[PDB]
Amino acid sequence: HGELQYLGQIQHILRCGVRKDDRTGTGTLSVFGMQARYSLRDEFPLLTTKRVFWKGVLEELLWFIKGSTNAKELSSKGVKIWDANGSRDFLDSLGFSTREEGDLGPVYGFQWRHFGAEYRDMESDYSGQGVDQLQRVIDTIKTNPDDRRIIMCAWNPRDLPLMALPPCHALCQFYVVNSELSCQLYQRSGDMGLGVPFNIASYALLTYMIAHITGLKPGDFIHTLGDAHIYLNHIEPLKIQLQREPRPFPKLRILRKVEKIDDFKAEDFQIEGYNPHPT
Amino acid sequence: PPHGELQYLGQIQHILRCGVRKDDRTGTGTLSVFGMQARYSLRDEFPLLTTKRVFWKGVLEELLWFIKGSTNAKELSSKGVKIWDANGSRDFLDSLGFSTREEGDLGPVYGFQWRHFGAEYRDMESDYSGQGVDQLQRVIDTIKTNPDDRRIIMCAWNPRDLPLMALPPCHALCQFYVVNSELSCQLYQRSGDMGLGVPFNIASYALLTYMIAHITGLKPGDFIHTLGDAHIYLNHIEPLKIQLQREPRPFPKLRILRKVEKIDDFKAEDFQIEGYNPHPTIKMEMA
Repeated sequence: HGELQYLGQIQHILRCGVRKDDRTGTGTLSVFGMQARYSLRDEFPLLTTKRVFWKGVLEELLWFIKGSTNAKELSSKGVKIWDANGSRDFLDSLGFSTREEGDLGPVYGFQWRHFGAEYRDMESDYSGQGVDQLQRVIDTIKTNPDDRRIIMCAWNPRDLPLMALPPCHALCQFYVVNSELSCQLYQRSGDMGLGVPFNIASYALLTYMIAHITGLKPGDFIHTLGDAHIYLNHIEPLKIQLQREPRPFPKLRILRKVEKIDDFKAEDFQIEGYNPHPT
Repeated sequence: PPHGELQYLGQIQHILRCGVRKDDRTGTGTLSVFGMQARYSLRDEFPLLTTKRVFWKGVLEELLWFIKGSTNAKELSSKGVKIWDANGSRDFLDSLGFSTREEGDLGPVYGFQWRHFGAEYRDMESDYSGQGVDQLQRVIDTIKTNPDDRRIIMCAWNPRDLPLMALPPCHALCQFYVVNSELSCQLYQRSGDMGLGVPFNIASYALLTYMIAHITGLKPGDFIHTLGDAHIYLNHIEPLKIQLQREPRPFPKLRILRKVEKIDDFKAEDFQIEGYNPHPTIKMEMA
């Protein structure tokens, strides 16, 4: 049962993780290198032992797909998760005094749609500039499913100093066999308590989107971590969470036939039979 | 405490039982699993595989070649290591539409990406001094000044440069990690030839980790090997069946023979493999 991998990873960090401080100095238990496999066949891995912010997951992903790098554009949809990184104060602390509030720099949206183009600001038109990794991935899946190079890469060493934050999700790779689309994520840093459930849901959702566009069935999502960590103030709550028995995973329904990845709207998606334990 | 090499052998076993038929660019066909991970300890042992002799000289010369930033197959060939030659030949370069390119010029491959990520590639002989991001040195620097950092990444995967490369890199990126004065490394390898590539691949990044650990005054920790498309070629099944029958010998040690200050200063003679006891080399073909 898929959720047990996530719970197993939490268990492994609690027993075997080492004390390690972070950028803030708040401190973590930490393991380097982990891998879980979540099936996507007739099930969607939205974690049940604690409710995941589904709306956040879906809006953030649509925001990525539009190529936006404007925190305000996601904030308008009710999803505040990138606001603090776009605030006047946070931007100033990075030496970006000339930058408009909300401008996160060349993050996910830009990298996925315009890798290697020259970043100016969040409002600039980038049409036909840089590599549209998202579409090349869709195209390669359609014309040459056997290809071992189906990669979308958010890690851009040249652009790192211009970003409000360097991406947690360095890259993902897709794979096709037996009409099934699988995806593997390389996530360099994982907050196991707060980030990871949301992170698992994002890339599972991305895979469902691309599978729908390409006429394939969802296969596996493979979650690979670098620095897998639990914050010390999360140990006691997570101990409570480990006690709960997972309910069956919900399903994800895609409510109409959609032709291009850019056409997906939030209302196209329905989470069915989601039954989480209280927060 | 079981032998590290058993993971590699376990992965081969898993692909044989559970892998699915999947064709490649050549159409030769593979058994294939997507997503695997092994952990090889580097503490007083070096994971040079014993059930089949690994081309150690190749491993070491290739890595020094990367570190110099070279993208010239001829420069590695001169060291007795032919592994990149076919990808640099007039014929192979022409088949990719690179008719104007000098023989040996592999495009913006590992060396260029590690030392000059994001610079404009011209040719293999061009001077790239102070152009692009020197990922290799930034990694060394970050390890020294801020070991807790979760962004110690060296990335070879450059979407803008892909169409200019003779081959897109198998090793998309690696990440480093420090705790308790131990340096660990994880490799994201998008495609793995389990029979011919993987043992060599494991040895490269283990060696890289030993190099950086030496430069930074740290001890080797773990090497974490993550695979995308992990595959065995069909003409390798029978030879690998022979290999699975062998019992691993203890892993050799790697000695670094003098104190070395900067990663560029390493020479081949600085390195000694001690107590390596491989079984006789097995016969396999190629793509």
